[PDB]
Amino acid sequence: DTKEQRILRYVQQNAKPGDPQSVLEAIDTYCTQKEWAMNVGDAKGQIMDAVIREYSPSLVLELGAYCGYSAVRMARLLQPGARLLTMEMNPDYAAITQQMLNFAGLQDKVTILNGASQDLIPQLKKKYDVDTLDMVFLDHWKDRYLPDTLLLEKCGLLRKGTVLLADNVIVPGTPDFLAYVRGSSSFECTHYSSYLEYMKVVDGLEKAIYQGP
Ligand SMILES: O=C(CCN1CCN(c2cccc(C(F)(F)F)c2)CC1)c1cc(O)c(O)c([N+](=O)[O-])c1
Ligand SMILES: C[S@@+](CC[C@H](N)C(=O)[O-])C[C@H]1O[C@@H](n2cnc3c(N)ncnc32)[C@H](O)[C@@H]1O
Ligand SMILES: [Mg+2]
Repeated sequence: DTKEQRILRYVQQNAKPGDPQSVLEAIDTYCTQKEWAMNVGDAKGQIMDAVIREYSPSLVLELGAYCGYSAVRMARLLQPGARLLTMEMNPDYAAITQQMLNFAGLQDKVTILNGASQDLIPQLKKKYDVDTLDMVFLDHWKDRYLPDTLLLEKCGLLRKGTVLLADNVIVPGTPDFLAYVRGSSSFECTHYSSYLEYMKVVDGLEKAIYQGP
């Protein structure tokens, strides 16, 4: 079997069904004591929680689901009627994420889009009845952060006030994206210093609020 399968099994045998909180703790425990995995983690996760609470978004778009850690993290805090759409190109990971959401009992709030962000973003308004996004969580391959941000803007998916939250702006780093948003008058950026998931290495999240053209 695979690492992702082992994590899922760990959650089923250790977490409490329908309890998003126990699911998160089960995953963090497994990754802290058995195998490192690219989940955003609890340190950065707590910062995410605080940002979600402040903005209370109704429509959130996540780029990069993996095993569903951050999706469960964000969805558990969404207000009734809110929706979370998450894109995952690896069909194997998308399957795990779906199972993770089901076990957490958050399957009704989340919709998994299986495909590459560059191919799916142009189809959001048409196929998923999306006007504009309240918040976007960037956490897929780092070289896609800038091009996908430009794609979201081109397709008119961003509006004044849309919050973009990006992971790993320090480690592994996202050079072009970070330079672009911090230098553009279209974005108001704030940096939250934290730590790389399951490690003492310093990393951080960048919050970039779209101001419009
Ligand atoms: O950190 C990485 C990748 C970087 N990598 C260096 C090695 N390191 C690690 C493990 C055990 C042990 C040791 C060592 F033995 F060196 F100590 C090192 C694991 C991590 C990372 C993090 C993310 O949040 C992402 O979204 C993301 N994406 O999307 O690609 C990538
Ligand atoms: C770090 S993992 C996401 C982990 C998740 N954010 C969490 O906090 O647990 C990044 C995911 O990006 C996804 N992937 C990479 N590039 C993608 C793209 N352009 N569109 C969709 N999925 C992509 C990968 O398949 C990978 O599972
Ligand atoms: Mg990450």
